[PDB]
Amino acid sequence: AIEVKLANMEAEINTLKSKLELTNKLHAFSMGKKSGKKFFVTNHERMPFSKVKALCSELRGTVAIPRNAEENKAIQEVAKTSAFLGITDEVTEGQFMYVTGGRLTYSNWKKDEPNDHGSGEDCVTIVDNGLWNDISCQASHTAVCEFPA
Amino acid sequence: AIEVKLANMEAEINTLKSKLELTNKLHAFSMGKKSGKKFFVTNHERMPFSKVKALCSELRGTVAIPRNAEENKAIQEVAKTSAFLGITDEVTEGQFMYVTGGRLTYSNWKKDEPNDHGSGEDCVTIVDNGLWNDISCQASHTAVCEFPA
Amino acid sequence: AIEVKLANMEAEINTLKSKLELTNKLHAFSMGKKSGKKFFVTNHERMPFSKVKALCSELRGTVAIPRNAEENKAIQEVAKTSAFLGITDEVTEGQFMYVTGGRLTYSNWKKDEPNDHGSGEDCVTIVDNGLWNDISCQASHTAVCEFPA
Ligand SMILES: [Ho]
Ligand SMILES: [Ho]
Ligand SMILES: [Ho]
Repeated sequence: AIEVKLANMEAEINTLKSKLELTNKLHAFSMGKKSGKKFFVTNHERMPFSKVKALCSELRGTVAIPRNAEENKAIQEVAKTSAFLGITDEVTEGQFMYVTGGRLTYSNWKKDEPNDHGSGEDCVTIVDNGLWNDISCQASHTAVCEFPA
Repeated sequence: AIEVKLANMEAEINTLKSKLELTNKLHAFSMGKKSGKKFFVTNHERMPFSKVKALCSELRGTVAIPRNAEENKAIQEVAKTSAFLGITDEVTEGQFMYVTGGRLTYSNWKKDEPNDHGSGEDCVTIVDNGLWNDISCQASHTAVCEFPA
Repeated sequence: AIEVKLANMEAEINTLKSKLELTNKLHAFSMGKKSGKKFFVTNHERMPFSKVKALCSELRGTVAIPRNAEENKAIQEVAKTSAFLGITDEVTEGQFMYVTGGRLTYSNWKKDEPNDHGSGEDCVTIVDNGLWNDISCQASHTAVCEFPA
């Protein structure tokens, strides 16, 4: 009778775990997650970069960062407007790094990797046409978070 | 007479430097360091991840991190029980990084790189069988430090 | 008359932008910047590493770091004396990392990558002959900053 309940409750807990796993899978699917690929989500709210970082962190994802043409288009389609990307040149001007670390392996600048020569535009936004431009991290742009494949 | 002592004391200092260098070499050998390879050491104490990091840092090493099968086995043999590895997904859930930076180049997960979907298991322990599993950084596991080749 | 001034002032602002762009280009040229390559600059002042980092950061550059023989020689020629490089082993003894992150891809040590075994020499200086040696970050050496290609 003692271990009986513990057994029923343990199995009970397992069924809840299974239900939640499905809920998460279906949610991701509904959010447009492509099989075996990272996906992007937005609440369409515009805010300063620091807030975007905090929000994506709270959701256990990270600020969206395109690493190839496919992802650049995907983020573009989700944002629908100017949105911050997870890259900055806050530390070394003209040398953008992912917020999670490292030099860019892919980019889509309007021209070349931008050195602002002192004006302080250290964040990056992707515009309606998919191109990237440096901008002030204090400006308010659309928050787009990414989640793992 | 003036430079005479300075000369004798300087040479004296050099002999001590040489003795200590040998002491360090012999110690490493006794600790199981393989020729030209990094080595792992433990005091068999179990503690939270933050404490393991602080301790390995104090010893001027770092938390053990396997980068290939050989090292995974080596750490396993030294720990003899569950031990923390120098990798976490504290920052980006499901995307483990070395505490010293960078994405994993080698792993030995029970299944796939674990996304805890919110339960907060952001550290990693290697178990008796060599497999890796995410776990709470607050849990107490064996402290294993690594030193350079 | 209303938009007339705004137009003249906007164009006015554009001419100033163009003038400043040329000033910056000519300055870089005069500072010895080679076509399409990063360049190094110094004020010949000797100071602790923390101050060098702060100063290069204020100039929106970063502490000089040679990534190949060419750059090693270039920095050497600019410094003319012992100077700090943008690399340290403050975190993991014997494993030097760029201050901007990552393991070394090029080095020119007097011998091998130095493990100080506890004496705390965690910074790096390039000497008159181009060779590298670990040294105390508290010592005062020549400040050399680098700017992007
Ligand atoms: Ho920037
Ligand atoms: Ho995690
Ligand atoms: Ho060091």
